[PDB]
Amino acid sequence: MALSKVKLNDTLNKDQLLSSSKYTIQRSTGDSIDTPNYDVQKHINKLCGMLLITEDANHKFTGLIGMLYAMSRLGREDTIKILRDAGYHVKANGVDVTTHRQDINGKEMKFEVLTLASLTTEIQINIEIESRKSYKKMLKEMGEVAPEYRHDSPDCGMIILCIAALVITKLAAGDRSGLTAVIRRANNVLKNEMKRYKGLLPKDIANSFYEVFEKHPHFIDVFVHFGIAQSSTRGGSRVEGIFAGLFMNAYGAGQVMLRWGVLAKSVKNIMLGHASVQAEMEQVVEVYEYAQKLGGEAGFYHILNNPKASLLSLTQFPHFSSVVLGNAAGLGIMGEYRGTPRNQDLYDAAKAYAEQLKENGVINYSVLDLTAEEL
Amino acid sequence: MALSKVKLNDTLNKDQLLSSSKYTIQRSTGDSIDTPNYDVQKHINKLCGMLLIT
Amino acid sequence: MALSKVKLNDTLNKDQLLSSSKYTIQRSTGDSIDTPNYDVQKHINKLCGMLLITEDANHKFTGLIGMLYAMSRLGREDTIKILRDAGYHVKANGVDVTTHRQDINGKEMKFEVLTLASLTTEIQINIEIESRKSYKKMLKEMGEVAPEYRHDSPDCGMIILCIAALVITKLAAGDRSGLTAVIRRANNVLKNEMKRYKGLLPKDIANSFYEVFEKHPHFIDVFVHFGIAQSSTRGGSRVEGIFAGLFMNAYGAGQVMLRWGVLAKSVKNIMLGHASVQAEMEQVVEVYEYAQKLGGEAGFYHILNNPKASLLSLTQFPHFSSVVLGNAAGLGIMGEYRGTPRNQDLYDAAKAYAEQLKENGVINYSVLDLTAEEL
RNA sequence: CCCCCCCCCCCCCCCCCCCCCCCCCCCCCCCCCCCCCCCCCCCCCCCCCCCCCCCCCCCCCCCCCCCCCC
Repeated sequence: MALSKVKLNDTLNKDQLLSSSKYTIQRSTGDSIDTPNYDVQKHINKLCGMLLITEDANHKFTGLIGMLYAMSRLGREDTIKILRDAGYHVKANGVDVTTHRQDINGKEMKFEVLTLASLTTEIQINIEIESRKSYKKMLKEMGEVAPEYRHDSPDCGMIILCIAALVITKLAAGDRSGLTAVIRRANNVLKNEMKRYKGLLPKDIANSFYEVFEKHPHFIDVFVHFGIAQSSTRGGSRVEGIFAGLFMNAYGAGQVMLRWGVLAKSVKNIMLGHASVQAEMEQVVEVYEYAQKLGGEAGFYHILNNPKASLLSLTQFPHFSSVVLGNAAGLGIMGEYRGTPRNQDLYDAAKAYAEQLKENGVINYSVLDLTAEEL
Repeated sequence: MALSKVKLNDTLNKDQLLSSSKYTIQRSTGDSIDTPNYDVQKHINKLCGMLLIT
Repeated sequence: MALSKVKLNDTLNKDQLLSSSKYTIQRSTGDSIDTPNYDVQKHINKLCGMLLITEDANHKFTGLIGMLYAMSRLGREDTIKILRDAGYHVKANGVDVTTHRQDINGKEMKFEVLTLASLTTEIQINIEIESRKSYKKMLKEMGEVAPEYRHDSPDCGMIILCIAALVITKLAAGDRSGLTAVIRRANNVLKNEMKRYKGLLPKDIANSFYEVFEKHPHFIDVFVHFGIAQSSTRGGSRVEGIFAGLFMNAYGAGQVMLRWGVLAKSVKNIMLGHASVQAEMEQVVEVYEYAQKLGGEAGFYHILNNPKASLLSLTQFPHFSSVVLGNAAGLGIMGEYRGTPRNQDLYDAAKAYAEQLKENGVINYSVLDLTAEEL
């Protein structure tokens, strides 16, 4: 009645404030950005392949090249549009294919290159030279190169962007610490591809992507939205199916704590009954309902650095955090998770009860009814 | 009442995200694709038969 | 029935009055104000860096320069618009980049400067000279300067505005008394940045900002709204994520008393039952509901000096104030808080009961039900 | 007057899938009887009868409000 009516909604208040700014900032990204159009797309995918067939390839530029493929999928107009939507001033840089004439080994040669701010028509021909070497050597070994082994395969563009997706997976912690998790998965999920391409080195590309995301942080946006627009797709090659599968493992990065909450609720961990956890409840519901109201776009809040993401934190509730993290310890899902309970006693109690829960599965007969049962 | 109300819909959330992309990709299939019209149809069916009697 | 129907709503009445003025005041801010546009933004961020690489830099002008960065983000038109919305007459001052020619050390040199009312093209070149010194010295020490160490890093603008945000955090008390709290946090939260920049002195900038807010109090508005518009953002660098995180710690400054109320309610502190606290209840609900109705924009009322902020005070209720402040004492969250209970007996009673509450966590089983439990 | 505390967040694991299988099959038109309907008696009506009728203006006292604290 009298005091139980006094409360303050802070989580939703804060959203409401950020949501309703009457003014906007705009960032100046850099001097140029290349916006490759649909028409260059095949050529980029071709350049991607060249790196994949090259054994022990230099993967310095693979991060950046991948982003170029993603942008040539989105297309010149759509790509600019997502940059302006994120808020950055864009010096758009049109991308044309031109032929270059240079004497490699004395003899003069032609090359297919792109006019790129970010990539010298030098370091380009160098990938094409290096590829040809790993290719004539490949031709010698098997006699004739199969289509799945060449740089033509329509998958090459997407294959590269696969480990890119995996990078997004672990970009939650902010540092390079995912890298060993990234290689580990790339090996099981992508093992088939690694067999067709000697240049598919997980460690090296994953680093080249981490590199391009840390350095140019606006790309992380572009990629996330490309990834969405590619997952919106109606059909596609098994590799685009893999891409989307992985990309979607990254929905909800940083909010692990949240799902583990739903879990603690689902298993009916007893430590949720505790008085000092019951005290937080009112607010913890606020936030869960906030996540609900936010919907889909919410999962990617931690990966892009969307300010509003702080709001989803369950950290602000130490007692609940502790029983939820405990529950997830006792069920053996946490670790090597570097989260720390703020309440050691509760964590221990919840871990304890949770370990006991997996022991005894009691059958519940009031979920499904039957008018005659002999047993 | 209190905890049994806390949940997160993830399956439907995810759909809702993919469904509502504001941008789109477009793939470059190959150099050509043949799009035979209605008017060639009988001839194609004929070519099909040829393989079936052989 | 008869007397229990007589009441007067004063809190909501007062709001309703202020909300519905039919006339308006307009203040004359000063002779000029510079409104840098989007197009100068990179240059300002560059000038910011110069101060951050300079070891033992003079941070007198850093307060004002920070505000210039924020205003070049908002953009010339948006910035003016928020000034007129706050109500101040604006002598808008357009900002152009021009080259200056001056002989430093005998030899003649070029400089990139801005035409600024608030900043002499003298004191500008002086930051650029000082930076170059700390830079060639830096070049000597490590041989080659990494990108995270230069004045180019896109973060420099925002990094500076970070301690600015922290200043807003503690601007609740009105005086310089936050300053030691400001340095303390800047050191843990920003420790990584302080490693990349020898010119990131928390004490010195924080003072330079306090300075520019006390002196030109209209900027405090501009900054708050920039801060909102930057937190509205969709994505961003880890540093813009930090910025927003801190900025939002300042939502609800001055209304600490209010949240501690919700707390006293949440823990069911017994002293809320007391007769003389029950007597205030009717009004205390009025105010809590007022805060609810006000919503998001309400949190920043104390930081800007929004008159309407007096209304949120729980001071006008001594008995409730005292049990709420007591509760927060007994739970060890207050201190070194300089709030005084107006009722010593109630404060002591509530502190007492509150200390006893953390002792015994009694498990409540009627929140979650189960059709069969053996234990 | 009001205000005055502490405080970024974040950190795990992980694609997915994989079986079997066309369908269908019976029987069979429907209907068929009886039978127009109706038929009586019967205008309606009728009396008595204007309404109204008293008394009556109304009003009349005392009184500005307000004052603390913050």
